[PDB]
Amino acid sequence: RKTYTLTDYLKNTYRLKLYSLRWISDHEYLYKQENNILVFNAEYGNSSVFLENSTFDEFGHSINDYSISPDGQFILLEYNYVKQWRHSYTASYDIYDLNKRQLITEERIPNNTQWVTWSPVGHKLAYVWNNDIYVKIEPNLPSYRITWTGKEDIIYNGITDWVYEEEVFSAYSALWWSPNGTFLAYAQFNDTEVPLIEYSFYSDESLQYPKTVRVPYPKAGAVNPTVKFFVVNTDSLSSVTNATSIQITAPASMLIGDHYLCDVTWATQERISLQWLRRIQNYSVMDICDYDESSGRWNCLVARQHIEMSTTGWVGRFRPSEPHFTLDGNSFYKIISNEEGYRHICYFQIDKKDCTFITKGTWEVIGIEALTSDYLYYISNEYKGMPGGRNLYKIQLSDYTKVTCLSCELNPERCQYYSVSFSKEAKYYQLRCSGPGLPLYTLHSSVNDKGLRVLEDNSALDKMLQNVQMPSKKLDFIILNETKFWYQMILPPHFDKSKKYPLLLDVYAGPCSQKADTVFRLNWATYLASTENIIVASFDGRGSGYQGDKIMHAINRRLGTFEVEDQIEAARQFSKMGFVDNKRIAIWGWSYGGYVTSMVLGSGSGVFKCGIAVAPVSRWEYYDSVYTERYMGLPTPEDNLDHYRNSTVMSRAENFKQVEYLLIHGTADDNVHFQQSAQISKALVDVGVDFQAMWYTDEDHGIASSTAHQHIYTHMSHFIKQCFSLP
Amino acid sequence: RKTYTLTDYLKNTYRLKLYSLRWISDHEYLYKQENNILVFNAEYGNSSVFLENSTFDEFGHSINDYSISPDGQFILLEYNYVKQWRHSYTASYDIYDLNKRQLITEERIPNNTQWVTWSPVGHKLAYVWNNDIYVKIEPNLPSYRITWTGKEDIIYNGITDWVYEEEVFSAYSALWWSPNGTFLAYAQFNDTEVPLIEYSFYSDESLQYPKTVRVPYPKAGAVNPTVKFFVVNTDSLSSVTNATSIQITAPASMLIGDHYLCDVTWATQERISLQWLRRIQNYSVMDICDYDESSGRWNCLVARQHIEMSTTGWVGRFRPSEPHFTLDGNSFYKIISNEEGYRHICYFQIDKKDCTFITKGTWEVIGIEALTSDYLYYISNEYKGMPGGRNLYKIQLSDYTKVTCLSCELNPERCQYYSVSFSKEAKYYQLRCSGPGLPLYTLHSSVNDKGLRVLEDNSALDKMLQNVQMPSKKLDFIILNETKFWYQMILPPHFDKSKKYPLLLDVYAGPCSQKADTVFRLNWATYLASTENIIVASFDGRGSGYQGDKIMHAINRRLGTFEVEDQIEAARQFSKMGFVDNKRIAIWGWSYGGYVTSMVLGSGSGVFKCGIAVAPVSRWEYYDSVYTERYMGLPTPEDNLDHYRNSTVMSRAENFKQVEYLLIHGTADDNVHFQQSAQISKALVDVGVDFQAMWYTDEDHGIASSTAHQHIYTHMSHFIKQCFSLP
Ligand SMILES: *[C@@H]1O[C@H](CO)[C@@H](O[C@@H]2O[C@H](CO)[C@@H](O)[C@H](O)[C@H]2NC(C)=O)[C@H](O)[C@H]1NC(C)=O
Ligand SMILES: *[C@@H]1O[C@H](CO)[C@@H](O[C@@H]2O[C@H](CO)[C@@H](O)[C@H](O)[C@H]2NC(C)=O)[C@H](O)[C@H]1NC(C)=O
Ligand SMILES: COC(=O)CN1Cc2c(nc(C)c(CN)c2-c2ccc(Cl)cc2Cl)C1=O
Ligand SMILES: COC(=O)CN1Cc2c(nc(C)c(CN)c2-c2ccc(Cl)cc2Cl)C1=O
Ligand SMILES: *[C@@H]1O[C@H](CO)[C@@H](O)[C@H](O)[C@H]1NC(C)=O
Ligand SMILES: *[C@@H]1O[C@H](CO)[C@@H](O)[C@H](O)[C@H]1NC(C)=O
Ligand SMILES: *[C@@H]1O[C@H](CO)[C@@H](O)[C@H](O)[C@H]1NC(C)=O
Ligand SMILES: *[C@@H]1O[C@H](CO)[C@@H](O)[C@H](O)[C@H]1NC(C)=O
Ligand SMILES: *[C@@H]1O[C@H](CO)[C@@H](O)[C@H](O)[C@H]1NC(C)=O
Ligand SMILES: *[C@@H]1O[C@H](CO)[C@@H](O)[C@H](O)[C@H]1NC(C)=O
Ligand SMILES: *[C@@H]1O[C@H](CO)[C@@H](O)[C@H](O)[C@H]1NC(C)=O
Ligand SMILES: *[C@@H]1O[C@H](CO)[C@@H](O)[C@H](O)[C@H]1NC(C)=O
Ligand SMILES: *[C@@H]1O[C@H](CO)[C@@H](O)[C@H](O)[C@H]1NC(C)=O
Repeated sequence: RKTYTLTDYLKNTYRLKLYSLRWISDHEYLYKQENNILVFNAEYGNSSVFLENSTFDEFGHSINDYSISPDGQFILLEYNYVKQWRHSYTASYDIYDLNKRQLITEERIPNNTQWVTWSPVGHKLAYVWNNDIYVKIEPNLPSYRITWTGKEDIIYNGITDWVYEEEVFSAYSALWWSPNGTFLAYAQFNDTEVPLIEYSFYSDESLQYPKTVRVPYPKAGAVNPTVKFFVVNTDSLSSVTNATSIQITAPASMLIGDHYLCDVTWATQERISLQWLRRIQNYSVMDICDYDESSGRWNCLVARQHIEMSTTGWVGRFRPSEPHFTLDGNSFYKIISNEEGYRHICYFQIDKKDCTFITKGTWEVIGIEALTSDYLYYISNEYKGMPGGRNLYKIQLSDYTKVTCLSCELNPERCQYYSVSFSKEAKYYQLRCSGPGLPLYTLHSSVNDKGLRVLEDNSALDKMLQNVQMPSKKLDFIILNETKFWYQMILPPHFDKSKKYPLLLDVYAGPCSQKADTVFRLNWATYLASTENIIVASFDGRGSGYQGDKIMHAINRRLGTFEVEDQIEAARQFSKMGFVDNKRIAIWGWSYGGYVTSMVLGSGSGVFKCGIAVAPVSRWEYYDSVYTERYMGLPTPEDNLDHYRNSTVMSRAENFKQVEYLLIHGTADDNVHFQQSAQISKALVDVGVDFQAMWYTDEDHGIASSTAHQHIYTHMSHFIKQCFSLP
Repeated sequence: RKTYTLTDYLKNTYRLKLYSLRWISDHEYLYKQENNILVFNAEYGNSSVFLENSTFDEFGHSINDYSISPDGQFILLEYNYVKQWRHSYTASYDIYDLNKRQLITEERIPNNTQWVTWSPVGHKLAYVWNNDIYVKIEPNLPSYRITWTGKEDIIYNGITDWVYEEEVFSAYSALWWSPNGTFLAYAQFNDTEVPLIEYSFYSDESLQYPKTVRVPYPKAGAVNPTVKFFVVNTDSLSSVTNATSIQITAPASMLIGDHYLCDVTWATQERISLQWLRRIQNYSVMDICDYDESSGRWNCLVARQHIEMSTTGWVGRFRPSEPHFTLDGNSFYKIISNEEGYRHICYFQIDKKDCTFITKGTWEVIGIEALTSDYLYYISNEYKGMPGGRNLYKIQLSDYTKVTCLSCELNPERCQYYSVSFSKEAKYYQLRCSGPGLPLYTLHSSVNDKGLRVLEDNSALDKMLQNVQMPSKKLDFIILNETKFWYQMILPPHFDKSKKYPLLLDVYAGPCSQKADTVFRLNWATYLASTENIIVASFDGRGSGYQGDKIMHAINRRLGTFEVEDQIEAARQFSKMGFVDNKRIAIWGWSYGGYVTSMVLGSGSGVFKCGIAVAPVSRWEYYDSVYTERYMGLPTPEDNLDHYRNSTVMSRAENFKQVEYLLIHGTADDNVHFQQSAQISKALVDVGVDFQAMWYTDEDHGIASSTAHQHIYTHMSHFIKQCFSLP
């Protein structure tokens, strides 16, 4: 009988099916099938072919992706796609007129465009090229240039610099249409005095001299980019006169020093919400800015600011939370940490003090998913007090005591982890179950929360998997210091608690992380358990999220401490359970996981025979400002420098003579710079410790090229097997 | 007895003693002993403390080296030494007045000085600072600036650029004083359009942003530096006027294209000898330039030019040979390949054509060591027909047939490999034997070649070794197509020819190499054999040197062919022998030996179980122009592009599936760039080949920092032990 093998993982023998749909109104969505784009009707479920797979057979370009305008009239073809960072890329674009059934060859969008976006209604375009913003009112018309200051690596108009892309917006885009399509609001980043990270890129053999890449990248404590915010009136664009961009300045309480622009949210046609964050991330201000027909300006009455401070930690999970505005724009809801340090939905009224908590309890709201005049819909982990579960809920605005679980009972044994996607106005929603069973995609009508139809049930995979000796997953908790800390175990098939198993501790452990959940996954761990009979465990210790601030904030200004400790204690706890061979306990982790793995291996606890660290952080000054300073403050004598210095991997090099260690890193890693591992190895060498290593030429933090991905997991499997004396 | 362990090797428990002396005249030499600098009288052996170690105890800095003026009145104190490349470095200098017995304290030699040399007689000084040349007639007086054009990385006056340092002069210095001390000849290098190799330097843990190092470095086929030659009259310096330099122009036959300046030899007070080499190293011209007392010009009669060509390969072993001029500078002797392709001594007379061979036979002269009116002294490998042996000979200038060997029989069992050092005018000579027994330094008088005394017999080290089971060395040969090819084997103690032993093949194998010889080494192989009972073998196949052009030139324009092939065939030959476990055969090599080890490992021969390659070349376009083009020509379609592309390691990646490979490279390698290995590993990952790797943070080609050195051999030893299943 067979098992889930390494080749299965690497080669994708058993594929998860999905159902990715694009709502295009209050009752229809688009859906790709045989590369035919179909349009569906939510209420009745009937469909027709919106775009035939054949339409562009004569395009003479492989088509990367497509974007239909809000009004159906036009579709954007994305080709020549070249990836930059986690979100950024370049591409060439073409516009196809749907009514005329024709490619547009007039006033085309330039190659090497950095970003493109339809207006939210109609068919207007905004795009960025050479760091400047252009606007096309109609596809076949000359575009209007909005900014002239754009300049590679120095001035970014309408797009983010490296650190804004990665740590702040989670996007390349830095443009925001008003609901109307009347205003285009945008940010400008100035990286003039941001230092450059520099590394070699070797490329194809034929390249004689290696390239040096140079990326403005503020390390902890370094000079940060600066930011401005502008709003342009798209209706009044001259062909003679330049576009008059109106600037909105950050509150004076932010201007006093370094700060970030961290959220942009149109409330109405004439109200924009701006959240700003001090470089010290325990203080942020939400501005409410109104447009003035008479002056054409925008004013943010100081009196109506909204202020957030934290004292236990930083602000928000990873950032101040997103505001969700009631349609009229005079109030909003947003997730806020209550007085017991739990994250719950708060109701805010413009021009009124405080806010009002509409939810409470020892559990947390994960997200606000939709808002109607009667209901607010959110995801939380309240069901069964499982912090690693997700369920959809709705709360009646006219009586907060009335909360209905929409997903809890749909199928209580297969589905414990949901995400949701609502139609415009939310007449329908698509529920997406991620586990613990096979993923299940279903459609529902809001009116009386009625199941309409099943979209995808992964029955095809279920069948295949029935023929395989698959692992099972235990999700549970242990109690330390009278506190529940949750963990999971992927257990080998025909598990026998009277046998001894080798145990590999799979670690991430970064602030607000969660490695114990109810999600179904087919990954490297599946293979280790199925084929090699290894228990793969993870554990959520202090620092972990979704369980309140008392736990999440335990790591405030003290990274590489409690979260490192707790991993070690959890492994102590796992052995005491009678089915673990304490002579064979390993540990591995990527990114922040590689750091923690390293710190543990270097702790000298003698609990771990061996471990692997992939692209780990080695010391916090090496990593980016926005992320690092959030948890560690500044590395100055007046601030937290002492703990910056007491928390390096290097400083533990001696203890590595107790373990077998494998360090791996990509040479073109723009994120966790190869530097971080280069310093780890030099410290190990300098102190006489043997270890194993592997670099990946031209791979970034993802090491995700098809060949490298395969190569690394093959390399690590060999290492773990050796370590465990496995055949 | 105990064994010779890895620790002994790395800790240098068994030290070889040396006797390094400097001839200061025809009959005295300087010798440093316990940091006391002594003068010695050669005839009688008596001595004097020229300078007590106590002398600079309050100096204030650690003194790195010292240089005593020829006339013994001054001594340079070199301190603050920072290493650059193989030969180059900067340092600070103080001068100490022997008479006055004090430190000159004004008009000091600047900090960050690049080269200093005393004139050949007296106490003038030449030095280089910020790429410009300066001269001091007296240590206390202010210097005169000879050149004003110096610019970092661009204009080099009196010092070499990277590639000239490494491949041409084997020195940083480009300064030549006339024997007199009147003239100062210097070269000037222009690297204006030479491409720069760029790589990261990580530095200490505290450096936040890696530094990027940038070095002008011509890769094969790229733009080479250009070169100019100048001579200044050091006597007529003016404190008011800029000093005037006379340029010596390369011959017309060199100026037609790219060329090098490869040799500068003063022949008399007023005759200078310049050798030039075409970028195609097929062709060289020696110029003889005479000083015109009136013209104040230097002239090179075309009629005097001596032209050296080759149709078989390149010119010289690694470069045109150096000329040795007779007293009057009217004639000279030079090593030259004869009609049978053997390298022998040739006698030239200025203003006459062609030349006369004064030695011949199927062996080769290695170097001309001293010249008198009665005899010419030289080192050759004639004795007992052994190519790996070395002996001092003299040949009677009035009868070439009368050639007497001066060392062959001193101690024929202990000594078969000698180098030599003569006093001025060759009155005395020091002999330095290096094997196959322990090194032995003797002193001798030329008048009747009588032995005067033993300087160092290594009796201490002999004693220590009595308590150690040392390996032994076999030096034999084998036949490949009716031709002899030499090899050596470090054999374990108590070698039993009935048993099977694993065998590690130690390879360099570059053009004109020799790894089979009679010298005594305490090294890694010594450990492998003594302790782990491994046979380490080296083999000199085609392309190896000192056996004539037929062999050395076999590889011309075809690196990575016969020499790779022949290493393999030697392995097979060894498998034939009945004390070799043909299932346990490894291979390893550094630098060129790394390239070869890789090409062999990817041959698919099946002969080798595993191998290690340390900072190997992978593609010839990645290495430097002077060295690569010497054997490969240019990487153009016109010239040798096809073989450049057919000789890469990357193209063999698939066959590595058949072997265990370990690939090691220092990240700061300025010589064989990390690039080279970066391109190997990528090709290996692209095709699913698993292998082992290790990078050395901030180490260069030498990987010689004490800790890294200890680390690389510890890692490699684990690998080899593992591959041979040794406990
Ligand atoms: C981006 O920031 C840079 C750096 O501050 C600005 O350059 C400065 O501009 C001022 C005022 O024009 C000059 O007096 C300074 O000399 C400049 N300093 C530096 C470091 O260059 C630049 O103006 C900003 N660019 C934009 C368009 O916002
Ligand atoms: C070093 O070589 C460079 C490149 O040939 C010389 O630069 C040229 O020199 C003259 C004027 O200086 C003109 O041909 C060009 O303006 C220069 N071209 C380039 C590429 O710069 C330079 O003069 C040389 N320097 C010395 C001291 O010889
Ligand atoms: C469970 O696995 C993961 O969470 C993988 N990661 C790591 C990760 C991801 N996303 C963002 C935005 C960030 C912040 N830089 C990170 C991240 C976090 C810590 C370090 Cl030290 C490095 C990195 Cl890059 C992501 O997807
Ligand atoms: C037996 O050990 C050795 O031969 C060690 N080497 C290698 C070496 C040495 N010297 C010079 C001048 C050179 C020319 N660049 C080299 C060399 C030769 C070929 C390559 Cl591919 C790389 C290199 Cl660096 C030296 O001492
Ligand atoms: C669904 O059916 C109705 C009635 O036939 C039709 O009007 C509508 O266009 C159909 N929708 C799709 C998406 O095919
Ligand atoms: C994009 O580049 C291609 C390649 O030459 C060119 O043919 C095309 O015209 C460019 N597209 C636009 C809109 O400039
Ligand atoms: C959108 O809102 C703005 C707000 O002033 C208004 O001027 C404009 O008329 C609106 N656009 C449309 C399409 O009506
Ligand atoms: C529990 O408390 C003890 C203090 O007695 C501490 O050492 C340990 O780290 C704590 N563990 C957890 C998980 O909080
Ligand atoms: C200096 O010289 C004396 C012998 O004259 C010697 O005994 C002493 O140890 C030396 N000091 C050193 C080695 O620095
Ligand atoms: C050696 O001895 C002789 C005789 O006294 C003396 O003249 C000479 O200076 C001595 N040489 C040295 C180097 O001390
Ligand atoms: C070199 O600098 C050192 C101190 O760094 C100082 O002793 C000296 O003055 C300098 N030397 C000269 C002559 O420039
Ligand atoms: C050295 O030789 C040069 C060239 O002939 C001459 O000008 C000078 O006088 C000589 N100096 C000495 C040391 O006699
Ligand atoms: C000997 O000759 C054979 C036949 O050409 C050839 O394959 C081999 O490479 C040669 N070996 C040597 C070492 O010359």
